[PDB]
Amino acid sequence: PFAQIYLIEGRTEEQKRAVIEKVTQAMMEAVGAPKENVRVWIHDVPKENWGIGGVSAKALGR
Amino acid sequence: PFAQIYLIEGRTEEQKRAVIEKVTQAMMEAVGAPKENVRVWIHDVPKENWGIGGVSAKALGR
Amino acid sequence: PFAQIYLIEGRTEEQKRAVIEKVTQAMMEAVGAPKENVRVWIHDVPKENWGIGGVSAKALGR
Amino acid sequence: PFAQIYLIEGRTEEQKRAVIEKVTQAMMEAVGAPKENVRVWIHDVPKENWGIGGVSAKALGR
Amino acid sequence: PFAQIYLIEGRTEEQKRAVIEKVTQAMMEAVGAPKENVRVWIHDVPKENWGIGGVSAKALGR
Amino acid sequence: PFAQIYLIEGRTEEQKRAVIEKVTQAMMEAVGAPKENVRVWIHDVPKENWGIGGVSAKALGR
Repeated sequence: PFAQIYLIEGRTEEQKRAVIEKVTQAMMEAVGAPKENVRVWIHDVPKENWGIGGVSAKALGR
Repeated sequence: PFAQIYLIEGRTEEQKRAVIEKVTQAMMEAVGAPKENVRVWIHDVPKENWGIGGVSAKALGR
Repeated sequence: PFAQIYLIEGRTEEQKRAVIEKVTQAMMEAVGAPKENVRVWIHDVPKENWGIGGVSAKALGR
Repeated sequence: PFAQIYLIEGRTEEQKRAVIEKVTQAMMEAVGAPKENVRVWIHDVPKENWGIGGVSAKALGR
Repeated sequence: PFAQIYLIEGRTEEQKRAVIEKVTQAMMEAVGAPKENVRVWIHDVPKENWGIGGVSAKALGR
Repeated sequence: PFAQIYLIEGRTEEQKRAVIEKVTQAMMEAVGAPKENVRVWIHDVPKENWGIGGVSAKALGR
Protein backbone atom coordinates (compact mmCIF):
# COMPACT_ATOMS: atom_id res chain seq x y z
CA PRO A 1 0.00 0.00 0.00
CA PHE A 2 0.81 3.64 -0.53
CA ALA A 3 0.14 6.71 1.63
CA GLN A 4 0.31 10.27 0.30
CA ILE A 5 0.45 12.87 3.08
CA TYR A 6 -0.27 16.53 2.71
CA LEU A 7 1.26 18.92 5.25
CA ILE A 8 1.39 22.74 5.40
CA GLU A 9 5.05 23.72 4.67
CA GLY A 10 7.45 24.07 7.62
CA ARG A 11 7.51 20.76 9.46
CA THR A 12 11.02 19.65 10.30
CA GLU A 13 13.01 16.76 8.75
CA GLU A 14 12.49 14.99 12.12
CA GLN A 15 8.70 15.37 12.02
CA LYS A 16 8.76 14.16 8.41
CA ARG A 17 10.87 11.25 9.58
CA ALA A 18 8.20 10.41 12.25
CA VAL A 19 5.39 10.70 9.72
CA ILE A 20 7.08 8.17 7.50
CA GLU A 21 7.90 5.85 10.38
CA LYS A 22 4.52 5.98 12.17
CA VAL A 23 2.35 5.89 9.15
CA THR A 24 4.42 2.91 7.86
CA GLN A 25 3.81 1.06 11.16
CA ALA A 26 0.11 2.03 10.99
CA MET A 27 -0.19 0.54 7.48
CA MET A 28 1.68 -2.61 8.61
CA GLU A 29 -0.67 -3.04 11.57
CA ALA A 30 -3.93 -2.20 9.74
CA VAL A 31 -3.37 -4.26 6.57
CA GLY A 32 -0.39 -6.59 7.34
CA ALA A 33 1.74 -5.21 4.57
CA PRO A 34 5.42 -6.32 4.62
CA LYS A 35 7.22 -3.22 5.96
CA GLU A 36 9.31 -3.05 2.77
CA ASN A 37 6.23 -2.85 0.53
CA VAL A 38 4.96 0.32 2.22
CA ARG A 39 5.63 3.60 0.52
CA VAL A 40 4.76 6.85 2.25
CA TRP A 41 5.40 10.21 0.69
CA ILE A 42 4.82 13.73 1.75
CA HIS A 43 3.78 16.95 -0.10
CA ASP A 44 4.73 20.22 1.63
CA VAL A 45 2.04 22.73 0.62
CA PRO A 46 2.94 26.43 0.83
CA LYS A 47 0.81 28.51 3.17
CA GLU A 48 -0.42 30.66 0.14
CA ASN A 49 -1.57 27.39 -1.45
CA TRP A 50 -3.77 25.74 1.31
CA GLY A 51 -7.28 26.97 2.01
CA ILE A 52 -9.70 26.29 4.86
CA GLY A 53 -13.23 27.77 4.55
CA GLY A 54 -12.18 29.95 1.62
CA VAL A 55 -9.18 31.64 3.43
CA SER A 56 -5.53 30.76 2.92
CA ALA A 57 -3.39 29.27 5.69
CA LYS A 58 -1.19 32.34 5.30
CA ALA A 59 -4.26 34.61 6.05
CA LEU A 60 -5.25 32.38 8.95
CA GLY A 61 -1.78 32.95 10.52
CA ARG A 62 -0.87 29.24 10.41
CA PRO B 1 -15.44 18.09 0.36
CA PHE B 2 -11.83 18.69 -0.75
CA ALA B 3 -10.46 20.15 -3.96
CA GLN B 4 -6.92 19.61 -5.16
CA ILE B 5 -6.00 22.08 -7.88
CA TYR B 6 -3.06 21.75 -10.35
CA LEU B 7 -1.76 25.02 -11.92
CA ILE B 8 1.44 25.68 -13.94
CA GLU B 9 3.89 27.49 -11.53
CA GLY B 10 3.98 31.26 -11.37
CA ARG B 11 0.54 32.39 -10.26
CA THR B 12 0.68 35.09 -7.74
CA GLU B 13 -0.47 34.94 -4.11
CA GLU B 14 -3.61 36.86 -5.03
CA GLN B 15 -4.36 34.59 -8.02
CA LYS B 16 -4.05 31.58 -5.73
CA ARG B 17 -6.18 33.29 -3.08
CA ALA B 18 -8.91 33.77 -5.70
CA VAL B 19 -8.70 30.03 -6.57
CA ILE B 20 -9.23 29.20 -2.86
CA GLU B 21 -12.11 31.65 -2.46
CA LYS B 22 -13.90 30.85 -5.74
CA VAL B 23 -13.53 27.09 -5.70
CA THR B 24 -14.75 27.05 -2.07
CA GLN B 25 -17.86 29.12 -3.18
CA ALA B 26 -18.36 26.73 -6.07
CA MET B 27 -18.38 23.71 -3.73
CA MET B 28 -20.76 25.35 -1.24
CA GLU B 29 -23.12 26.21 -4.19
CA ALA B 30 -22.86 22.79 -5.86
CA VAL B 31 -23.08 20.39 -2.83
CA GLY B 32 -24.28 22.71 -0.03
CA ALA B 33 -21.15 22.10 2.02
CA PRO B 34 -20.72 24.41 4.98
CA LYS B 35 -17.99 26.91 4.02
CA GLU B 36 -15.85 25.91 6.98
CA ASN B 37 -15.72 22.24 5.94
CA VAL B 38 -14.28 23.03 2.51
CA ARG B 39 -10.52 22.48 1.99
CA VAL B 40 -8.79 23.59 -1.25
CA TRP B 41 -5.10 23.16 -1.94
CA ILE B 42 -3.03 24.00 -4.96
CA HIS B 43 -0.01 22.31 -6.54
CA ASP B 44 2.30 24.50 -8.52
CA VAL B 45 3.67 22.44 -11.41
CA PRO B 46 7.04 23.52 -12.91
CA LYS B 47 6.95 24.25 -16.59
CA GLU B 48 9.50 21.46 -17.21
CA ASN B 49 7.09 19.06 -15.38
CA TRP B 50 3.84 19.71 -17.28
CA GLY B 51 3.13 17.91 -20.51
CA ILE B 52 0.53 18.67 -23.12
CA GLY B 53 0.53 16.04 -25.98
CA GLY B 54 4.09 14.90 -25.26
CA VAL B 55 5.75 18.32 -25.01
CA SER B 56 6.46 20.21 -21.75
CA ALA B 57 5.21 23.69 -21.24
CA LYS B 58 8.84 24.79 -20.86
CA ALA B 59 9.60 23.54 -24.44
CA LEU B 60 6.34 25.02 -25.76
CA GLY B 61 7.28 28.28 -23.96
CA ARG B 62 10.31 28.75 -26.19
CA PRO C 1 -5.64 23.97 -14.90
CA PHE C 2 -7.10 20.77 -13.42
CA ALA C 3 -9.24 20.24 -10.33
CA GLN C 4 -9.60 16.91 -8.58
CA ILE C 5 -12.56 16.92 -6.22
CA TYR C 6 -13.17 14.43 -3.34
CA LEU C 7 -16.82 14.01 -2.19
CA ILE C 8 -18.39 11.37 0.12
CA GLU C 9 -20.31 8.91 -2.19
CA GLY C 10 -23.96 9.47 -2.98
CA ARG C 11 -24.21 12.81 -4.72
CA THR C 12 -26.51 12.74 -7.62
CA GLU C 13 -25.62 13.21 -11.30
CA GLU C 14 -26.97 16.75 -11.16
CA GLN C 15 -25.03 17.58 -7.97
CA LYS C 16 -21.86 16.36 -9.65
CA ARG C 17 -22.73 18.28 -12.82
CA ALA C 18 -23.00 21.45 -10.72
CA VAL C 19 -19.54 20.73 -9.21
CA ILE C 20 -18.11 20.47 -12.77
CA GLU C 21 -19.85 23.63 -13.97
CA LYS C 22 -19.16 25.78 -10.89
CA VAL C 23 -15.59 24.74 -10.24
CA THR C 24 -14.80 25.31 -13.94
CA GLN C 25 -16.33 28.87 -13.64
CA ALA C 26 -14.32 29.42 -10.48
CA MET C 27 -11.06 28.51 -12.26
CA MET C 28 -11.83 30.69 -15.30
CA GLU C 29 -12.59 33.64 -12.89
CA ALA C 30 -9.56 33.05 -10.65
CA VAL C 31 -6.77 32.32 -13.23
CA GLY C 32 -8.39 33.43 -16.52
CA ALA C 33 -8.14 29.94 -17.99
CA PRO C 34 -10.06 29.44 -21.20
CA LYS C 35 -13.16 27.40 -20.30
CA GLU C 36 -12.22 24.65 -22.74
CA ASN C 37 -8.83 24.04 -21.08
CA VAL C 38 -10.37 23.36 -17.67
CA ARG C 39 -10.66 19.71 -16.54
CA VAL C 40 -12.54 18.77 -13.33
CA TRP C 41 -12.97 15.24 -12.08
CA ILE C 42 -14.61 13.89 -8.98
CA HIS C 43 -13.81 10.93 -6.73
CA ASP C 44 -16.67 9.42 -4.85
CA VAL C 45 -15.35 8.21 -1.49
CA PRO C 46 -17.29 5.39 0.26
CA LYS C 47 -18.49 6.22 3.71
CA GLU C 48 -16.38 3.35 5.14
CA ASN C 49 -13.31 4.96 3.43
CA TRP C 50 -13.55 8.54 4.72
CA GLY C 51 -12.11 9.46 8.08
CA ILE C 52 -12.69 12.56 10.13
CA GLY C 53 -10.54 12.57 13.36
CA GLY C 54 -10.04 8.79 13.35
CA VAL C 55 -13.67 7.75 12.77
CA SER C 56 -15.19 6.84 9.36
CA ALA C 57 -18.24 8.59 8.10
CA LYS C 58 -19.99 5.21 8.05
CA ALA C 59 -19.42 4.85 11.86
CA LEU C 60 -20.39 8.49 12.44
CA GLY C 61 -23.48 7.86 10.27
CA ARG C 62 -24.86 5.38 12.79
CA PRO D 1 -2.76 17.25 7.78
CA PHE D 2 -4.38 14.95 5.29
CA ALA D 3 -3.49 11.40 4.39
CA GLN D 4 -4.65 9.75 1.17
CA ILE D 5 -4.33 5.93 1.33
CA TYR D 6 -4.18 3.60 -1.64
CA LEU D 7 -5.03 -0.09 -1.14
CA ILE D 8 -5.78 -2.97 -3.55
CA GLU D 9 -9.59 -3.43 -3.44
CA GLY D 10 -10.91 -6.10 -1.07
CA ARG D 11 -9.98 -4.88 2.40
CA THR D 12 -12.93 -5.37 4.71
CA GLU D 13 -14.70 -2.61 6.61
CA GLU D 14 -12.78 -3.47 9.81
CA GLN D 15 -9.43 -3.30 8.05
CA LYS D 16 -10.29 0.18 6.74
CA ARG D 17 -11.47 1.20 10.20
CA ALA D 18 -7.98 0.21 11.47
CA VAL D 19 -6.34 2.18 8.62
CA ILE D 20 -8.34 5.28 9.59
CA GLU D 21 -7.73 5.12 13.33
CA LYS D 22 -4.02 4.06 13.17
CA VAL D 23 -2.99 6.53 10.47
CA THR D 24 -4.79 9.36 12.27
CA GLN D 25 -2.97 8.45 15.55
CA ALA D 26 0.32 8.30 13.62
CA MET D 27 -0.14 11.77 12.31
CA MET D 28 -1.17 13.19 15.73
CA GLU D 29 2.05 11.64 17.17
CA ALA D 30 4.35 12.67 14.37
CA VAL D 31 3.39 16.34 13.85
CA GLY D 32 1.49 17.22 17.01
CA ALA D 33 -1.87 17.74 15.36
CA PRO D 34 -5.20 17.68 17.29
CA LYS D 35 -7.45 14.72 16.42
CA GLU D 36 -10.07 16.86 14.69
CA ASN D 37 -7.48 18.34 12.25
CA VAL D 38 -6.44 14.96 10.75
CA ARG D 39 -8.32 13.74 7.65
CA VAL D 40 -7.72 10.25 6.26
CA TRP D 41 -9.26 8.82 3.14
CA ILE D 42 -8.86 5.53 1.29
CA HIS D 43 -8.95 4.64 -2.42
CA ASP D 44 -9.70 0.94 -3.24
CA VAL D 45 -7.92 0.08 -6.34
CA PRO D 46 -9.21 -2.80 -8.50
CA LYS D 47 -6.83 -5.69 -8.96
CA GLU D 48 -6.79 -5.18 -12.70
CA ASN D 49 -5.90 -1.54 -12.17
CA TRP D 50 -2.83 -1.95 -9.97
CA GLY D 51 0.52 -2.62 -11.60
CA ILE D 52 3.66 -3.92 -10.00
CA GLY D 53 6.68 -4.37 -12.40
CA GLY D 54 4.44 -4.08 -15.50
CA VAL D 55 2.04 -6.82 -14.40
CA SER D 56 -1.36 -6.42 -12.82
CA ALA D 57 -2.13 -7.56 -9.24
CA LYS D 58 -4.76 -9.77 -10.88
CA ALA D 59 -2.06 -11.06 -13.19
CA LEU D 60 0.25 -11.74 -10.26
CA GLY D 61 -2.59 -13.93 -8.93
CA ARG D 62 -4.01 -11.78 -6.10
CA PRO E 1 8.73 5.84 -9.35
CA PHE E 2 4.96 5.79 -9.34
CA ALA E 3 2.42 6.63 -12.05
CA GLN E 4 -1.25 7.32 -11.33
CA ILE E 5 -3.41 7.18 -14.47
CA TYR E 6 -6.86 8.59 -14.82
CA LEU E 7 -9.14 7.11 -17.49
CA ILE E 8 -12.85 7.64 -18.27
CA GLU E 9 -14.64 4.38 -17.21
CA GLY E 10 -15.05 1.63 -19.81
CA ARG E 11 -11.60 0.67 -21.05
CA THR E 12 -11.12 -3.08 -21.19
CA GLU E 13 -8.93 -5.26 -18.91
CA GLU E 14 -6.65 -5.64 -21.98
CA GLN E 15 -6.26 -1.89 -22.47
CA LYS E 16 -5.61 -1.55 -18.74
CA ARG E 17 -3.05 -4.31 -19.09
CA ALA E 18 -1.32 -2.32 -21.93
CA VAL E 19 -1.39 0.89 -19.89
CA ILE E 20 0.42 -0.83 -17.07
CA GLU E 21 2.90 -2.53 -19.38
CA LYS E 22 3.70 0.48 -21.61
CA VAL E 23 3.82 3.08 -18.95
CA THR E 24 6.10 0.75 -16.90
CA GLN E 25 8.48 0.46 -19.89
CA ALA E 26 8.27 4.25 -20.40
CA MET E 27 9.28 4.86 -16.77
CA MET E 28 12.12 2.30 -17.08
CA GLU E 29 13.42 4.00 -20.23
CA ALA E 30 13.01 7.62 -19.03
CA VAL E 31 14.45 7.24 -15.51
CA GLY E 32 16.22 3.81 -15.46
CA ALA E 33 14.06 2.46 -12.70
CA PRO E 34 14.40 -1.32 -12.05
CA LYS E 35 11.22 -2.73 -13.62
CA GLU E 36 10.19 -4.19 -10.25
CA ASN E 37 10.30 -0.79 -8.52
CA VAL E 38 7.72 0.72 -10.88
CA ARG E 39 4.17 0.95 -9.68
CA VAL E 40 1.44 2.07 -12.05
CA TRP E 41 -2.16 2.31 -11.00
CA ILE E 42 -5.32 3.33 -12.70
CA HIS E 43 -8.48 5.22 -11.59
CA ASP E 44 -11.60 4.58 -13.70
CA VAL E 45 -13.64 7.80 -13.51
CA PRO E 46 -17.37 7.56 -14.21
CA LYS E 47 -18.64 9.60 -17.14
CA GLU E 48 -20.89 11.69 -14.72
CA ASN E 49 -17.71 12.49 -12.77
CA TRP E 50 -15.29 13.86 -15.50
CA GLY E 51 -15.67 17.37 -16.88
CA ILE E 52 -14.12 19.11 -19.88
CA GLY E 53 -14.89 22.85 -20.31
CA GLY E 54 -17.62 22.71 -17.67
CA VAL E 55 -19.62 19.80 -19.31
CA SER E 56 -19.57 16.19 -18.16
CA ALA E 57 -18.17 13.38 -20.31
CA LYS E 58 -21.65 11.86 -20.14
CA ALA E 59 -23.12 15.12 -21.69
CA LEU E 60 -20.36 15.19 -24.28
CA GLY E 61 -21.40 11.66 -25.42
CA ARG E 62 -17.99 10.14 -24.56
CA PRO F 1 -6.36 10.28 -20.23
CA PHE F 2 -4.15 11.87 -17.64
CA ALA F 3 -1.01 10.51 -16.05
CA GLN F 4 0.38 11.90 -12.79
CA ILE F 5 4.04 10.87 -12.25
CA TYR F 6 5.86 10.82 -8.94
CA LEU F 7 9.67 10.89 -8.92
CA ILE F 8 12.28 11.51 -6.19
CA GLU F 9 13.51 15.11 -6.75
CA GLY F 10 16.70 15.51 -8.80
CA ARG F 11 15.81 14.24 -12.25
CA THR F 12 17.21 16.63 -14.84
CA GLU F 13 15.15 18.52 -17.40
CA GLU F 14 16.04 15.96 -20.11
CA GLN F 15 14.95 13.04 -17.96
CA LYS F 16 11.56 14.72 -17.38
CA ARG F 17 11.30 15.46 -21.10
CA ALA F 18 11.73 11.68 -21.69
CA VAL F 19 9.09 10.92 -19.01
CA ILE F 20 6.63 13.26 -20.76
CA GLU F 21 7.18 12.00 -24.29
CA LYS F 22 7.43 8.24 -23.45
CA VAL F 23 4.45 8.14 -21.09
CA THR F 24 2.32 10.08 -23.57
CA GLN F 25 3.30 7.61 -26.37
CA ALA F 26 2.51 4.71 -24.00
CA MET F 27 -0.95 6.00 -23.37
CA MET F 28 -1.64 6.67 -27.09
CA GLU F 29 -0.59 3.03 -27.78
CA ALA F 30 -2.44 1.46 -24.91
CA VAL F 31 -5.88 3.13 -25.15
CA GLY F 32 -5.91 4.59 -28.65
CA ALA F 33 -5.96 8.22 -27.59
CA PRO F 34 -4.96 11.12 -29.93
CA LYS F 35 -1.76 12.91 -28.89
CA GLU F 36 -3.54 16.13 -27.93
CA ASN F 37 -5.84 14.30 -25.43
CA VAL F 38 -2.98 12.93 -23.26
CA ARG F 39 -1.84 15.07 -20.29
CA VAL F 40 1.22 14.10 -18.26
CA TRP F 41 2.48 15.86 -15.19
CA ILE F 42 5.34 15.20 -12.78
CA HIS F 43 5.70 15.76 -9.02
CA ASP F 44 9.33 15.96 -7.69
CA VAL F 45 9.37 14.61 -4.28
CA PRO F 46 12.12 15.70 -1.86
CA LYS F 47 14.38 12.96 -0.59
CA GLU F 48 13.37 13.65 2.98
CA ASN F 49 9.72 13.34 1.97
CA TRP F 50 9.81 9.92 0.31
CA GLY F 51 9.56 6.83 2.49
CA ILE F 52 10.40 3.29 1.58
CA GLY F 53 9.90 0.68 4.42
CA GLY F 54 9.64 3.43 7.08
CA VAL F 55 12.93 5.08 6.14
CA SER F 56 13.45 8.18 4.05
CA ALA F 57 15.20 8.12 0.65
CA LYS F 58 17.66 10.55 2.25
CA ALA F 59 18.04 8.09 5.10
CA LEU F 60 18.63 5.24 2.68
CA GLY F 61 21.52 7.38 1.36
CA ARG F 62 20.11 8.66 -1.97
